[PDB]
Amino acid sequence: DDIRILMCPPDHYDVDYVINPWMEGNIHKSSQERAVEQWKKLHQTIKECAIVDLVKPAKGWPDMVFTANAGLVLGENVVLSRFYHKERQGEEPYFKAWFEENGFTVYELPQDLPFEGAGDALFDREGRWLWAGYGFRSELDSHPYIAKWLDTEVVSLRLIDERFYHLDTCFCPLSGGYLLYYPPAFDAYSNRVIEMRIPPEKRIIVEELDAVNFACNAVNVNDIIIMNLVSRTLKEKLAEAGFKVRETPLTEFLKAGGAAKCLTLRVTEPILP
Ligand SMILES: NCCC[C@H](N)C(=O)O
Repeated sequence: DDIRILMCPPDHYDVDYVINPWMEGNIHKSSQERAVEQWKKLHQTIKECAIVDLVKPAKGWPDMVFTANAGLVLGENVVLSRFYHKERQGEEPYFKAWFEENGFTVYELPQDLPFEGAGDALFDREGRWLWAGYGFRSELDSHPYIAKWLDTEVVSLRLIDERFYHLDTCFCPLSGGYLLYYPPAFDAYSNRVIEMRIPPEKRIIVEELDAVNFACNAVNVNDIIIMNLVSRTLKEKLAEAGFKVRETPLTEFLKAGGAAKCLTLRVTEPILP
């Protein structure tokens, strides 16, 4: 029914540490005023397509803007993220409070078992299974917990490129059976697993030039796809598949290694038969 997306404004946003390669050399290189403008434009674009809910940002946790990593939602349930890095672990109580205040039933992993939420685990849009990344942030051993808690098949995919350290930076299930992804971010076995399930006519394969601009980090609502700047080649492939592309600049967030999809969490994920 209704589609609702959770975002968190950049009131306290900065690059203060280095926990992925995009952040290297970028400490205090973000413009907070430009980040506000970019986030506001993204917020407006998303709000034209879905309801947007907000969680108040916490000072001292600049990556809280990246709500995709708050947890993994299905129905009335959420698996709360347990961050790999101490630099984001302080976001956990704030996200937990939002989920509890908004009526979700929260599952929590053991403190020593990292898992970084929808940013690292994305449902097939027909609900057939959950694609779950591992290799840099989420632990493979977390996947059976998610499978049981959410009663879903989990298809584990191994990330091999430190630039593409969250599943959502290189992999984006879309409506209509389509999958937008960057194959070199995955090992050979994981590519074979993807290929077994998604036939060639449903694959929208990005090249490295688009991948490094976070083309796969896209927000898809129905036939609309929202992302950072991408090539005309990719835009034409998406248009041929039936999608309406909306671009909005996110350079200040790429300095932290995230883009449009990372700045969002779809909190209405229906359970489908
Ligand atoms: N999904 C984007 C998260 C970006 C953040 N700086 C991190 O390294 O977790």
